[PDB]
Amino acid sequence: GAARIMLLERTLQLKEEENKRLNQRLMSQSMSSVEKIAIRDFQVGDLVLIILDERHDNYVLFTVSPTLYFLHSESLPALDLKPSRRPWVLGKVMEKEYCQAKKAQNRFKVPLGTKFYRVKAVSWNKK
Amino acid sequence: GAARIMLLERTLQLKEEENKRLNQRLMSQSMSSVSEKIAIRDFQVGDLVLIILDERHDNYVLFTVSPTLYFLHSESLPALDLKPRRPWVLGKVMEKEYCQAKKAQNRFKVPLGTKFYRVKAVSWNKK
Repeated sequence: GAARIMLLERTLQLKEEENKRLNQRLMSQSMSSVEKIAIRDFQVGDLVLIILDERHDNYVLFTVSPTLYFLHSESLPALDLKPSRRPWVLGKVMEKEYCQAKKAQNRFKVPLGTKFYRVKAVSWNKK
Repeated sequence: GAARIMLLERTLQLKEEENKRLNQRLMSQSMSSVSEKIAIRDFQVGDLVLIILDERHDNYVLFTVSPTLYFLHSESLPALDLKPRRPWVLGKVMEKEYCQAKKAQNRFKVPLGTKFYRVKAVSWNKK
């Protein structure tokens, strides 16, 4: 009986310490929740550098990766890009689509069966 | 002391329920929570930059879409396996110095009186 009461008081103190620790952790996590370009894993809202590729006749997002990210045909004219012309521009990625070259003679100048991304992006100016 | 033991069991049960509710709140907060980068404009020490070869000026330059020119340091060049012929590589900036072209026959091929930066940076390897 005495052992049960002592154990219950000890575990109750342990639970109280846990309650203080968890409440303080919650307050700290709520406290800590609050111009650079993305290079690798592309997500919507990321800042990217669109450069002109000539080997493939298109504009491609700067990528330090084997996968090729091309710019979408509808996204080209929106940022005053003419269908030679400008070497690079800065933008913000809005949507990405996984595509594959089903035809050997394509506009992307990629070999047959190559999988790549097509990105719809909009220009991004400083704020 | 059965009454005392039961009182302690109830109080312990209440405290553990409070702790579990706080833990569920923490998990909900963590789930509501969201989920490298290159510096292009104003470089400060420790930023990841993209060193590319410039052809007009016989040097490697940090990519900048800004009027000021950031050159790579002559001594830092061989450290990141660039010989004074990779096209580009990315590194981490370690120190910058504000300089001005005092002679018309300078190595940077900048006009007389041009102000620029010289940055010593080190290669960057991803884990």
